[PDB]
Amino acid sequence: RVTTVGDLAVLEGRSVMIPCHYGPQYASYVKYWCRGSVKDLCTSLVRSDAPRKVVMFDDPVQQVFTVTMTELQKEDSGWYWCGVEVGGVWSADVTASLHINVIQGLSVVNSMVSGEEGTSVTVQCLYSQGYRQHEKRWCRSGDWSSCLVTDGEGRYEDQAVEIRDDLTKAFTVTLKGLARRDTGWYWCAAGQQQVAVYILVTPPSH
Repeated sequence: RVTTVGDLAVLEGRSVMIPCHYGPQYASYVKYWCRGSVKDLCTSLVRSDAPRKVVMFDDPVQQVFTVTMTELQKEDSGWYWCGVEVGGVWSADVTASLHINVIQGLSVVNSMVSGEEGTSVTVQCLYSQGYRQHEKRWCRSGDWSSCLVTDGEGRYEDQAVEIRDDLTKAFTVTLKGLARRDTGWYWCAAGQQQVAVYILVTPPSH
């Protein structure tokens, strides 16, 4: 038995850390990480016996080997396999697949953010590598003229809203003091890509 996580979606430029868990029989065998939709036609990318891009760490005591793939590119999308190198065992017992979809655009940590009127909330907008140099914007849905846009230093600030772009992976939008009219749909956006975020402002408490 070899098992791993379910299919993944990751923004271009980010890394993944994949556990390949295996049964206690397989502690002593070489572990490998394979790419291809068809196990019998796959290409080995890294092995646990390599002499001393992708990193492998087999931990027999925890009965898992961990595969790290860094700086993923869109062309890295596809099927991958955890494998144990052992002869004379059913291939299904010593391999496990998963699909990695490397995406270009934006995503959001939490697409529903709520807070009491008069308090502050933060939205964390994530973006893939191709948007590092784009101005970032926060817009109210339905209102083109409402966008608040970062400057050349990745910054926007007025009385109500601050945007801080870390210039590599994410920009945060801080709504500094919610009013109940702020409830509704918004966009994190860069270039022609966007991700929807809902803000729910709840009543002030006694």
